[PDB]
Amino acid sequence: DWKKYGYNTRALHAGYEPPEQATGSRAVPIYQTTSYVFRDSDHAARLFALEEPGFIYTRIGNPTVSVLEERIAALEEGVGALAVASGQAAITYAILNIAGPGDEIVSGSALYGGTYNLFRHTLYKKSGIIVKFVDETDPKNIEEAITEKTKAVYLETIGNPGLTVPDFEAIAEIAHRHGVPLIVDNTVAPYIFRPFEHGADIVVYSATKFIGGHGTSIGGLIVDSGKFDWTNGKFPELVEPDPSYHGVSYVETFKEAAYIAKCRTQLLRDLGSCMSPFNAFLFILGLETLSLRMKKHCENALKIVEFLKSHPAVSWVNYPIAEGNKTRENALKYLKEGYGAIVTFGVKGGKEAGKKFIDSLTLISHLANIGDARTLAIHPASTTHQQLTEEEQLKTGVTPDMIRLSVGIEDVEDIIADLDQALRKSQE
Amino acid sequence: DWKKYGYNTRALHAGYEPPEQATGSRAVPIYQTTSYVFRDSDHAARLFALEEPGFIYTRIGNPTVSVLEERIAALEEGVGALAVASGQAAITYAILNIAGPGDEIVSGSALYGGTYNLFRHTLYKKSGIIVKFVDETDPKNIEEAITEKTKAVYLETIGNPGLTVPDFEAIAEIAHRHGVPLIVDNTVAPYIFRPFEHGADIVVYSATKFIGGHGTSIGGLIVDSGKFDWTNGKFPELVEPDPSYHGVSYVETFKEAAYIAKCRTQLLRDLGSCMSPFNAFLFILGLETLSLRMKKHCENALKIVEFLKSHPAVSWVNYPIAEGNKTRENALKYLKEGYGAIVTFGVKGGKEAGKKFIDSLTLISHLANIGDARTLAIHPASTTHQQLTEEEQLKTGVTPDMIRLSVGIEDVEDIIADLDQALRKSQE
Amino acid sequence: DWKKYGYNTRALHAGYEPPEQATGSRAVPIYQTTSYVFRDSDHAARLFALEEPGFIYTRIGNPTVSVLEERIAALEEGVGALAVASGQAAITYAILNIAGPGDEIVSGSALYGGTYNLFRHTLYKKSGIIVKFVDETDPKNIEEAITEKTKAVYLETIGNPGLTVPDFEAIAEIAHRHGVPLIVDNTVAPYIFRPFEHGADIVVYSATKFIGGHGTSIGGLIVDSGKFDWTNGKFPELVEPDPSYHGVSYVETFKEAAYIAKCRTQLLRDLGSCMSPFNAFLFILGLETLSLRMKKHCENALKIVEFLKSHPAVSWVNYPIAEGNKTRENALKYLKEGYGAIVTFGVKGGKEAGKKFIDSLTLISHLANIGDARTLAIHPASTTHQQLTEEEQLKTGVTPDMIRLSVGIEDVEDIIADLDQALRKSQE
Amino acid sequence: DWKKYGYNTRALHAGYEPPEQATGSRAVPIYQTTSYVFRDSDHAARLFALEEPGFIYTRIGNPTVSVLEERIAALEEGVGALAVASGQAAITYAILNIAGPGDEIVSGSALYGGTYNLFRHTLYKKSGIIVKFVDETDPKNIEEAITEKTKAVYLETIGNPGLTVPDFEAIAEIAHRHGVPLIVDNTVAPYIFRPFEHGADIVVYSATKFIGGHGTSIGGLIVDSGKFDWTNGKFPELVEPDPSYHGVSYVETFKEAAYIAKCRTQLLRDLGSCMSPFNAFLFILGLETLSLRMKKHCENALKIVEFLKSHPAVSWVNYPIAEGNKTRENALKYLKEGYGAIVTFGVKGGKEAGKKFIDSLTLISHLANIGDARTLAIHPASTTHQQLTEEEQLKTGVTPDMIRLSVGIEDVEDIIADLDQALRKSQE
Ligand SMILES: C=C/C(=N\Cc1c(COP(=O)(O)O)cnc(C)c1O)C(=O)O
Ligand SMILES: C=C/C(=N\Cc1c(COP(=O)(O)O)cnc(C)c1O)C(=O)O
Ligand SMILES: C=C/C(=N\Cc1c(COP(=O)(O)O)cnc(C)c1O)C(=O)O
Ligand SMILES: Cc1ncc(COP(=O)(O)O)c(C=O)c1O
Ligand SMILES: [Mg+2]
Ligand code: NA
Repeated sequence: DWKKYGYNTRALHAGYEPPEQATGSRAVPIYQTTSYVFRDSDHAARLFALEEPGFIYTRIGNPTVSVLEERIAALEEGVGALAVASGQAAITYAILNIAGPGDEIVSGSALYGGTYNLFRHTLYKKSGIIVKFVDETDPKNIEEAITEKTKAVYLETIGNPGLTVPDFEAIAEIAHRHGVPLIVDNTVAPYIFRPFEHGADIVVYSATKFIGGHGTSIGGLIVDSGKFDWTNGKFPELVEPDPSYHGVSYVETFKEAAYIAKCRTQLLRDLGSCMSPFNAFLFILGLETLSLRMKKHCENALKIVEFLKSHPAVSWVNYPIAEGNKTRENALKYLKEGYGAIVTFGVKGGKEAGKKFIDSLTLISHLANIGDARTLAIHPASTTHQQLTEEEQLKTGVTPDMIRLSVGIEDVEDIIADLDQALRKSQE
Repeated sequence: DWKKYGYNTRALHAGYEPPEQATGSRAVPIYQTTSYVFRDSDHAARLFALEEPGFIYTRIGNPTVSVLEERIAALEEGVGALAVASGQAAITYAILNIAGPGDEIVSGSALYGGTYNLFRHTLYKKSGIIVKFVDETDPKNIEEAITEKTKAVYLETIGNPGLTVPDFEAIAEIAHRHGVPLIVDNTVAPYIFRPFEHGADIVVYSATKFIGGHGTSIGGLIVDSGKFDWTNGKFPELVEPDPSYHGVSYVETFKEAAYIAKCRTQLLRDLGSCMSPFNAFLFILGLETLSLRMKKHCENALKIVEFLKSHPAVSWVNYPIAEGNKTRENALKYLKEGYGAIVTFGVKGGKEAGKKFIDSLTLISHLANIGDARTLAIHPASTTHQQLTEEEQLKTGVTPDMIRLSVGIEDVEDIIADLDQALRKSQE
Repeated sequence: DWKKYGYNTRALHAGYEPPEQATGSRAVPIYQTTSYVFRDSDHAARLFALEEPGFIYTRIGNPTVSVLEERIAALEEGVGALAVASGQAAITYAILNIAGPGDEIVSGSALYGGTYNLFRHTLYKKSGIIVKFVDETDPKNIEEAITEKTKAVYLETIGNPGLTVPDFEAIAEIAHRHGVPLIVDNTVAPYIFRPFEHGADIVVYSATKFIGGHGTSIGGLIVDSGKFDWTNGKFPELVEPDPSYHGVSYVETFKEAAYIAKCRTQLLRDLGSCMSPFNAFLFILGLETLSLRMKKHCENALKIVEFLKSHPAVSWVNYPIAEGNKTRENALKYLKEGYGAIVTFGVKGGKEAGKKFIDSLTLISHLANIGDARTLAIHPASTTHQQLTEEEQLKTGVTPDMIRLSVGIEDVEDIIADLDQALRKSQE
Repeated sequence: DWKKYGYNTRALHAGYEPPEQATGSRAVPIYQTTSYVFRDSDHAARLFALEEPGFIYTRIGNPTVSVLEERIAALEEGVGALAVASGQAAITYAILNIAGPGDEIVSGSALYGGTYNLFRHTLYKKSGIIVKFVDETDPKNIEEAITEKTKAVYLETIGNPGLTVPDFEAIAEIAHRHGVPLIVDNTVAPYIFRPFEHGADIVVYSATKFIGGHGTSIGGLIVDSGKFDWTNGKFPELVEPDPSYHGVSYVETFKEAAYIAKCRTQLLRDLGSCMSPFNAFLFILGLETLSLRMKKHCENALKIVEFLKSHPAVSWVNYPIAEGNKTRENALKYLKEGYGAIVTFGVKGGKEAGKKFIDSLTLISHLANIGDARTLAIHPASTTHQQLTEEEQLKTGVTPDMIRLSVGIEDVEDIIADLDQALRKSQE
């Protein structure tokens, strides 16, 4: 449960030791409730005033959700975590907790298409936040984009689907020198990469993906390392008395957990992007097998890459350590326990033959998701990144002929068998 | 399912006739999935490009949630509905869909404390929206607050816990004359009041409360009447080509459902406050008995009021048709099928004896919720409205001595008995 | 929770007051767990030895399931209840708990088709129990069938679908004088009839039906009145030391609850017909509206009967108080709060026109169930009672032309409207 | 999905390819319904008469449960499977399908205590079946116990907790030569052992254990290999016309699936030990990681065995391949992919020091279960096998000082640490 225990021990125990005291239930109960009876009038007031911890209302906190949050925090070795309705909500909250109208964010370009559209369109239109996209393959572009309005630097661990890996430590040094935190979306690399150990201050997850692992539940997570000093004047909301809580100071009351505390008391309570206790239950079950699944995902993915490189129908193949990958060196440096499950390739004939490939699949699933146990395929340019212009797609690494694979944990020969027949048919 | 069928028939059938065609399941299945397999590449492209309706990803839409959405729409006689993670998210989305940084909102003052804090602080700090609180008990106050930056007028059906009822028709005329829609929070009066029949253009619900009815699940709903013309120049996002969808015009493509459509394609997709399919399943079950429960709720409330008015320990009692209610006339006009389940009262001895009353309850539950099947009690000044200053509390109708009851559907004799013993103990 | 509180108060509170002590969750949590951590080695031993109550293993007992059991017991005013996988399982356990190879059961003939087949075939072939079916419309037939091997007398409250009602008190007098308990399947009449107030010793329910009320979940319940003396020598398994529990005597240890206690420690533990915690959660929600739904069911049923009596397409109509019903007097005597939701009728043209009626329904659902909120229809001779010979069907009240309705809680005008169009098509 | 695909591919796809056709949901929906709308009167009649397959009623079959059933059958390469409420119910149904009053079963003695109690007491008292327990470590004991009343031979793969492994092939030869099937309880060895490849005809599982893998859900499975000829005269119920289905012959109508078909149409339909769709949903998720979890379970168990053998506090250690194990040879021959997760040992000081060991655990959970992801410990003599006499306990391999471990998938260092500290305290 603590930092002394192994990763798999934590994934099975952290946040729920001892078990619930009334009945001793070994599994995390599904507290499908909105409300909780208070001990007395004074207890209720202390709870609402942030003077005592406890459960008040499922929008703000819930015992099932708390187990997931505390377990994620222990696995990331952070000071606390917060679960929200979706990955999008986690990214939105992570930004909104330290940024507002007029503020800026410096973001990498290897982004999931929904993150780009949020940064490029929705956050500007609705929150007045101005995101400056840069080529994070060169840390200098991060440095040169930072202004006095920048509030954070944002990166994806392995670009979806660019498959580029930024130089985390070099970029973190730059962000901290300018007094801003580094935010890392570790959606595609839980367990196999520890962002906090390489300069990241905040980590967000799409729990929907590898953390859940079974494609059953939408969810998002925010994890606070507690390592960042919020008192440099650039984040007064975390320092100054909060009028909505009659003067509470997050840095004073919550100390290293100031950031993740305000995500709950401010953003979750008012904006209301809360996770269902049922979804949290399913995410907890997913965590219990994460390390086993990631190892298989990455073992199979490497074999898929080798198969695609030698197939006559395949124009090109990309993977974080591919010979042609611009950031191959970073991947070798930072990814010591697998290079991810996402594999991209192009089929001879361009976009048109790719569609024949997708339409010929008999086992691989054509759908919008990643990090399911099943192997998945999709054409990002018309789907996950459809919202972006042709040039914006190129900036994220999406080409008109790109096929995106999420290599699952089937027996790899059956994955390869389905790929081969579909590729041969694609050349007809 | 259609407008020809009764309320209860619709509450049992609308949105799910015929049953799911693969197996014929009479109950609404729980589609606890993230993703859906596409027929082919062209099908996937048409879905993502908004050219054909269908299911893409549970963050954006889901078959279980769709049944809830369509059934609520049928019960409200709207053109469409959208389910979100919570009542707060529904309110946030309802505003953000037609308002942004610099824009203004005219809002009533009888607000749930979380709505007030959202309007007063969070929407300002995070979205730059300026909410103008007014005394909605006199329609003139609405008119005089509207400027050329106003995007909507916002009201609660029966103030939580002010118990004031605004003049819906009069305010709707004012909002429409200035070319802005009326948004009505009908959380506390589903079935028993139809805002669309009295000038409202958008309705939001905390489904958490009476719609669910059993205190199991957090949820929110947005209902679009389809009656409002968005083309007067004040809502360009609904008319002009959307850059994020390569030129789609919401009024052109979706006609009467433009508003609720952008709620989904923009706000739900990017901000990510999605509802769980499991929660929607439970809300659907609640709707099937809603009319029966509301009738019982309101019948018990009338008797509880009579009992409290005659008790020696009770300083005052409020209810929408109480003689002393400032908006008694509006309540008599608009509330023809029950005056709600919420009852407020003061105990001799002020705040101190009130706290003893709460602490002496043995059957009524001391918790934060309304619209549960069980009878509930709380002290709003220190709980639901703690975030507000003393003067803001008075503006919402919360007094330091106020006890709020949510009268449940127990046998009324047992409710009265628990009140009586606790009221007598409060005088010791 | 106690006998002092009203039925609806109990339906909202009994078995879960106070709420679960660890978190105070107002809703009954879903303890989807198999196992429970024991305090110590000695605690575990005392639990397994039946020396102390507690939770051991979900096959045997579960906190969510316990609330349902304790709540059902409070509504029936019994000493205890047991939840099982299905109504069939409840009936199977009720019999096997006091009968074995060579023993006899005296049963009425107005039986659900699955109960008849269990009694006539499966319990004989698999347990050696010999069921003696009699015409329970005359209590004398019960008396004359009892032998020294008889272990119980079994009845349905309102025959499904014979719609006959036995003389409960007269039959109870007969059974008790012969030293055997009366078992009553109250599936179709919860709340509206209390068998314990009219001589019944044990009650079973298909929780699937009206108790759930929404057609989501299969479940069964066994309720023990505690009124029957098991020491007359005809039930030594309930008196003698149990070798499997090292000498425990159920009457000595469990006193009035000896019968329901062995159902759990013996039949549930070894035969394993356990209910899921999730299902119990849903039945608990159903109980909270049971009285409201049953009243509506019965109000609508009376109106449907009158409509069918006047329709030109209808050959005949039956209801417990119909002029031609053999047990109209029993129905008038015992059913003081509604006569049930089941209605049977025949259409001119016999069996062939009946099929045309069923196939012409557009709102009433053609499926196998009763006591759903929706109105249902089926042809028992080919479905629920298909397993029975022609003569056995007649003994249960099923005729070749019989259509069975389960009148739901839609607005009655929509039910009648759908009936009318479908009956007219049946005559074409 | 078919026999050509690997085990893990089948574990991810079999039974749900293609996805449900109405919405294409990639995850298996939770069909939490009781009933299904029929196409027409003739369709309903054909279903109930067993003339066409389809869904009728969740007690008998359900689309979510069917996916679990078909996936288990595909993993076992059997002709079909049936899901029931519990492992106990699976064992009960497997026996009752081919046995009745007066019949005999030849069973091994290395049994779970609940199976022993079912065989020794409940099946005798309630079904008149006479189980003859033998020492299955010598196949001759099976041969010499068979009479003309024998209907099956029953074995556990790895005795719980005897840890003995029978000679499956030798016993299967004896059973088949005498014209009776071999039934194998493979609860503790899914994936790692394939009973059908070694003479077994029927396999039963407690899905509760490793198949679920997370201690969330009670469930049982019956798997039919389809290999056994039921027409040798010893099983007339599977050949002769069935009176309850108006002459249907299971061998004639269902061919290789005769046995598993009658389990459903007779035993499940009438005795009613049905599984919840929600539980089945969770079992499907568990299967997706089964091969991963089983490998880790067995790797850790081998290391735990090594650690216990060298600890000064440990009197003895048992494991399927332990030097002192009577069936070490059988274990080496049949178990080529892991020797299970269950490990037993005794502590110096006998029963008294063992209790101190159990009471000193801080990470390993003291509860009644096996095959959870967490490491578990219990004292079988006072818990799982308490119902057995001292002599019966020894015959199953349970000694007064035996501690049973279910080694989970934590990091093995943390498991050893908790064992070590607890063993040291046991010597004080
Ligand atoms: C404890 C919550 C209470 N009320 C919540 C509420 C909300 C928020 O909805 P949720 O986010 O909680 O789902 C929106 N609108 C109205 C009118 C409300 O009363 C209450 O009992 O005072
Ligand atoms: C679909 C089955 C029907 N009825 C079931 C039933 C049962 C069995 O209970 P379950 O196992 O199905 O839960 C027991 N007793 C009575 C009175 C019943 O009507 C029906 O629609 O006619
Ligand atoms: C407490 C239960 C335990 N075991 C149960 C079990 C069963 C019964 O299955 P269920 O009814 O519990 O699902 C059948 N077969 C075997 C081999 C078993 O080990 C245990 O902890 O040893
Ligand atoms: C890398 C990454 N970040 C964020 C998201 C958004 O996740 P969610 O679907 O849970 O909102 C996704 C979804 O594709 C993703 O892949
Ligand atoms: Mg700078
Ligand atoms: Na003792």
